[PDB]
Amino acid sequence: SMNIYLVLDGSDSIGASNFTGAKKVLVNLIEKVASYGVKPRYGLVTYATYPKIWVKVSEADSSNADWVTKQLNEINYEDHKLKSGTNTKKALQAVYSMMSWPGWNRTRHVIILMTDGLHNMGGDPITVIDEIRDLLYIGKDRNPREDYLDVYVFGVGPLVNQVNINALASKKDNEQHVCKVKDMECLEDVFYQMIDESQSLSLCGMVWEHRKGTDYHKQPWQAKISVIRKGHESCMGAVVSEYFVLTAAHCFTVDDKEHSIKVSVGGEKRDLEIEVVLFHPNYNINGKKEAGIPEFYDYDVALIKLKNKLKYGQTIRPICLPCTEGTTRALRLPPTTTCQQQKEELLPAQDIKALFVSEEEKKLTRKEVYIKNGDKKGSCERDAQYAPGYDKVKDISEVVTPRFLCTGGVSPYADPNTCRGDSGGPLIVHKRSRFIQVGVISWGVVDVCVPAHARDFHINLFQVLPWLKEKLQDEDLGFL
Ligand SMILES: *P(=O)(OC(C)C)OC(C)C
Ligand SMILES: [Mg+2]
Ligand code: NA
Ligand code: NA
Ligand code: NA
Ligand code: NA
Ligand code: NA
Ligand code: NA
Repeated sequence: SMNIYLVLDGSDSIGASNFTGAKKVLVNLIEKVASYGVKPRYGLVTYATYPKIWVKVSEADSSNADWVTKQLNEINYEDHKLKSGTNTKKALQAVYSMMSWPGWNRTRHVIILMTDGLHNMGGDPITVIDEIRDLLYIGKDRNPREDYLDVYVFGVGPLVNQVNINALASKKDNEQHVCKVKDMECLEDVFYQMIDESQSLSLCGMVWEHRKGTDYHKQPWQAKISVIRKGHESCMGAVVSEYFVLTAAHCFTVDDKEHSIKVSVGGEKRDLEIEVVLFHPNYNINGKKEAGIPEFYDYDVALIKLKNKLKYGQTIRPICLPCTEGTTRALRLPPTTTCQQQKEELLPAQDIKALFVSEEEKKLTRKEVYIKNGDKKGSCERDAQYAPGYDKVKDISEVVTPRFLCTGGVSPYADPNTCRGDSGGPLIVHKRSRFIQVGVISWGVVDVCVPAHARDFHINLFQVLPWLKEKLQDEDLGFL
């Protein structure tokens, strides 16, 4: 159990712009905390001469991040009256009241005060902190229970009194509880002191975003694949579970032997050994030559089962898959959500903002593109005609089957195009600070490694769910 008390100074010394800026920090915090699957009870207070309580931890809705965010958004600087005064002592007493009891010992408390440190009214605020610690029985039995309280102070503005701010903040070894708001490094650090990573390792679509993170931290699901032959092939893939990596079928051949295939994840020097490669039963690169289709990429998906079971860390995590319980929670949706609903949410009828990862000279970069899934779709699909060996395809809708997603082009924006090596990589949708794989990079219209018809086609994972559900039925992924 965890309660987070947002206390924001709204007196004269703060000002409209910075008061707004302060809310932003709080809005981002609420958002980042929620993305970790954590649901604390929130307290929202503003203050000047007196405090104004906008949210109390006891309200049922206090634990609904969307609601609390809404409230915080509706707060207007001018809403708080009597700005001539600043009584931080009182503001803290309003927090006290929320903790006051007219399983208490198992609830953690985090106070986040945003002020410039200049209280010109009331007594010394430290008093209330003392009262609070007393109330929570902290620092009594040398069982201290120091872990149950955290007082963070975010100094707002240019004219801050560092002494007072330092005075109220918690004082814990190896930790920082004071941060100037303009300092983003400090604010970033606070977050990781507040939330326990360990509790979110089993979460799909998670990313450690800290500034010190590497390429593997930023793309934890990313898996590089090598095939030694003839020419050596290179492909990307995604970790979907501790035993499986999802990729493109055309990256292999029934002639490639298990041992000639190696997988690399998490920025590790070593390579991994696979047990077997599972191609989608319907994949047949030669099944449409007669219809004028040399290479046929319908159902171009494959699941590589590793010999050894992976362990999730900050450099190795699974990505979320369509229509699973992981995606529902990642999307913060009720347990009654359907596959169809997830689809309407992840893939709406329009230009969908998505991304894919590409290796650019040792470094992994994110390539933002748009999925033409609206009235601009059909147009994107037709461009397939300009593809090598497709100039005589009877009906083009025969190559661009109902399994493909279409990206690339000049509108709505100049999308970048996949390069040789990206095949098999995940086509992702970023929502609620989480990452959802909606496709598998399959093939492109043009080799741009540009023309308005340089398009890229991906396998819509929604169109192969029966297969995924079947092959991953034991990976504890909870498909719907
Ligand atoms: P993929 O790596 O990349 C295309 C989709 C551009 O293609 C095979 C030849 C590896
Ligand atoms: Mg003031
Ligand atoms: Na709401
Ligand atoms: Na003690
Ligand atoms: Na950990
Ligand atoms: Na480490
Ligand atoms: Na669920
Ligand atoms: Na669909």
